[PDB]
Amino acid sequence: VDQLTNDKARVEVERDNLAEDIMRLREKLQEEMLQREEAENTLQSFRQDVDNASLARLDLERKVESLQEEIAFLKKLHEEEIQ
Amino acid sequence: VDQLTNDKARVEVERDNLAEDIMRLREKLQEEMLQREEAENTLQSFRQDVDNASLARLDLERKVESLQEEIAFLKKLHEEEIQ
Amino acid sequence: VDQLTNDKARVEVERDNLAEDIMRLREKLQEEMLQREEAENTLQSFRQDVDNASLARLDLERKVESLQEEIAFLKKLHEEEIQ
Repeated sequence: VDQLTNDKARVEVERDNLAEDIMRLREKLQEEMLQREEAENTLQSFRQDVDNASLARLDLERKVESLQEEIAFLKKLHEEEIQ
Repeated sequence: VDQLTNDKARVEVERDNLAEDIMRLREKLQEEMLQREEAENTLQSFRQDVDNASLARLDLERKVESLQEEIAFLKKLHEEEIQ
Repeated sequence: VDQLTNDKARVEVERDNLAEDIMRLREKLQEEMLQREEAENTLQSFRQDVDNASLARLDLERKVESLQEEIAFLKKLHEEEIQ
């Protein structure tokens, strides 16, 4: 009457193999997570870099204009007054 | 003769647990997808930022050269002509 | 006495479906991997871009100072000597 010895062995084999595939995908998944987590950090550092670059490039543009004004005045001074 | 009541219960337990692990990996996977999708967007914005920075840094380099030329002429004017 | 024909069919159905879910998650996982791998490359190119931008923005700041010095000397020359 009783009969479950060969069936539970089949379930065990199919379970083992399915577990192995789930295992590999999990390990790959964890690997991608750490990678994209460090990528997020590198992303932050990049964002902080471009803004500071935008600040210093602004200070340069303003000082360049200052040089342009002072030169234009040097040009409207010694060349066209009395002579 | 008939016998499948205890076997289908074993399959059900192993199925439930395998489904749970597949479930968690799926949720983590979806989480990584949204994260890397927003990272792709931040990547685009960064690319657009560095090119525009490269355009304005070019306009500055050209105008700096212009200042250098006009100064060099101011220096070759009032100091070394007649006096 | 013998009895495993209907049980192995149940295991087969549950196996097929679990395999299908594992299959999809695997394909999504592979897709995220290639995406984050190319993102890593774009990350490298960005890093190389910001440093070179930092080098040229430095050369500009130094030359701007040079222009400031030469102008300040042009201003302390023709306006306040003998006249």
